[PDB]
Amino acid sequence: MKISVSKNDLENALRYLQAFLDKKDASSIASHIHLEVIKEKLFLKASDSDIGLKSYIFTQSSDKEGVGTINGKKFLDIISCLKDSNIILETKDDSLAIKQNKSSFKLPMFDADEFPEFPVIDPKVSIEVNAPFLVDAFKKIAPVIEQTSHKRELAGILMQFDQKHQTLSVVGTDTKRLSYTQLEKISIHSTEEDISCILPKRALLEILKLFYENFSFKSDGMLAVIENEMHTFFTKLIDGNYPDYQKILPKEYISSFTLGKEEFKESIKLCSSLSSTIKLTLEKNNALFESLDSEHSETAKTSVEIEKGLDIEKAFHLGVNAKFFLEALNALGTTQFVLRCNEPSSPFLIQESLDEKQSHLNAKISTLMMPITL
Amino acid sequence: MKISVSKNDLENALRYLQAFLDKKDASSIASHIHLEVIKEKLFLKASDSDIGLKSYIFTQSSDKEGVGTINGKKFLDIISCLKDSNIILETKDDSLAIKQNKSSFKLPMFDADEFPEFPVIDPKVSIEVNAPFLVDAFKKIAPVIEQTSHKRELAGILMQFDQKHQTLSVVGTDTKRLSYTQLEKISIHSTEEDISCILPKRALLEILKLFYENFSFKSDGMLAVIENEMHTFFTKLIDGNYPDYQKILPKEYISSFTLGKEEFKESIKLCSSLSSTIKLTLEKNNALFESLDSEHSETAKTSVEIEKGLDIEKAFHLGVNAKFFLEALNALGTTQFVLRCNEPSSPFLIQESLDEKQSHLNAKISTLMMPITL
Repeated sequence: MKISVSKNDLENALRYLQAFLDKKDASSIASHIHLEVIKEKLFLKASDSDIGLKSYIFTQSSDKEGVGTINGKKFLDIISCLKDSNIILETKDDSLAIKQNKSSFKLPMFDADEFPEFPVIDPKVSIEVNAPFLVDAFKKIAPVIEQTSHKRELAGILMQFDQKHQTLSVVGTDTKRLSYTQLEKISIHSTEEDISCILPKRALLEILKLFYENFSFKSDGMLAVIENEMHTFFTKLIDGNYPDYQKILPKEYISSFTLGKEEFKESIKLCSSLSSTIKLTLEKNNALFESLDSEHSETAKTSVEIEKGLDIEKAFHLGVNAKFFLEALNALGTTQFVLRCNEPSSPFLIQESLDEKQSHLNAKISTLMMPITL
Repeated sequence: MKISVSKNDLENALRYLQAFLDKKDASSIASHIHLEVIKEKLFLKASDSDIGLKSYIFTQSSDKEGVGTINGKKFLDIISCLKDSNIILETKDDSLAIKQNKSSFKLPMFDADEFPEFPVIDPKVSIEVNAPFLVDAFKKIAPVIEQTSHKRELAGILMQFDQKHQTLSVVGTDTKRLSYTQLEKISIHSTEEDISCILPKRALLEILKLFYENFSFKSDGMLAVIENEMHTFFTKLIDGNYPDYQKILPKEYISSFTLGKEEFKESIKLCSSLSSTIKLTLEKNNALFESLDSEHSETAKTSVEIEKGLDIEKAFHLGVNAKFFLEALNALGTTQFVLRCNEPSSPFLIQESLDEKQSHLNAKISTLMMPITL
């Protein structure tokens, strides 16, 4: 091959690709990016059986078309050390030459025939995402999912597509808490009325780096493929049978309290200076927070006034996990939140104020958590 | 005790003290700060046989004088979670109560009688530092000193005081490189005409966090004590007999080249994308840099034009350690540097352009390095 490219364009493409390389063993083609010049475009890809990214940039000049490979980490280290002028890339034999003015480099290429084939699917379901609601949901739900979850299907996020009712439900859970959202009025094309894709957490995190809005999401039940103008990303899906969250959501809630989000964040952070768990006491015009989990003779307490009185006769006590409660509040875009409760020994809900109100750009995440006893 | 203090004042004092606590075992008094209220001042200290800091802040109100202790990490975690209003601190029995409005905390105190005594010295040497030259020297020399240097006295920085000639020499070395500076016109008070203090690296690093200028430095040959208005710091010294750097500095240099600092930094960083060592070739109007240490079939090269010709007939080749060379340049405040050379197999010097010129505020650091062969 022989081309010249913009330094910035190349650098940016290389940064995105770093996360799809096994960088530790440079002698393996898994540490390499595959390169292919084609009619005024350079395509860069890094792939394996589980995950991959294909990107392109435009060439500033193109002289000779072809394919090749190069160590992705070294390539990026080199480029990030160069000036902002254009970079000439040119193969020699099984070596890639890189030149910019007085600076020149060589790196070994591998046999491109060993490079994994970049899959293509024939999609069973597909959507066009024209707003940030989906990545908004991914971002807000991701904290509840542990990547090394020793149970296979909880290690990922669930995308449940309802062709019939044009809804996409997004769910994450570890076993102590569960966060979900139901996205309405989503134009779903699908061969079946119901289908569920489980994205590995690792894939979820890469998706957040690559995509925001104006992308397509397609899947054949085995791989999910996401594309916009510059990128094609894919991931293997996790086998199947995500627990149905709908069955373990409580039917009713005796108590629903509208409370101050930032005051609760501040008060919970404060008590977690000495504990992981907190005792919350709600009264008509007052919220009290006490460290619960703290070591002997270490105590942390605070309270906040509640101006618009709660519908409480005397006092409601609820033991909570401080981090989970904070992360539940972190996931909300409202200044106030609703806490829904029943018995203090039973799971409780945290959601946005006016969660029922419909929006378009953003997702509204609800979180169900198990309480701590006493 | 019973006092109130400014939240910011307290927080800042606590941050400085964190580094003088063994934080991992909270059950040990080594994790605690000692507190003592005295006539409108609160003193906070953390100390051991080797190192310590004593600080104070003014009290906003004082009601009851006394002493006590508290876990430094927990104390800071609590305070950093509070609002900016004043904080009431008040003992109860062997517990410290902390209150700010609706927020209140308790932490256990230990028997203050176990707390290490904060040393005082009768100083054999003393200086007043009214400019940043000393910490400037510390900062520039610190990178060449390895803290876990398995040789005892190279693990610290040397302060050599010449009462006679009113000079303080500061030196650091690992065995491959040595950096030094001679500070002139320093008002030294001392019982002897010559004395040397070796500061442990750990102490050096804390000093950089605490002090800049307008402080005193005193020592009794065993401890060094540094004080300004707010702080008294001390460290144990390292036993003695720092190798005399003066004997291994070359007498003369055949070649002295004035070169571009930033161009050399850029060119060296560039080649170190693929190597730790670089082959430098100086010609009359050109500097060439080639990766030396790089793996087979990985090459990095660049050059820069030298407008004001060097006094070279054909070409001078010098193998260098890239990091050491960069750190040598990092230590210089000039846009140009001088490289002094002799034989390519013999140690060479890097110093500021016009190193001989005298300054007041800043230190001028020179670095002697051993070359790499071929």
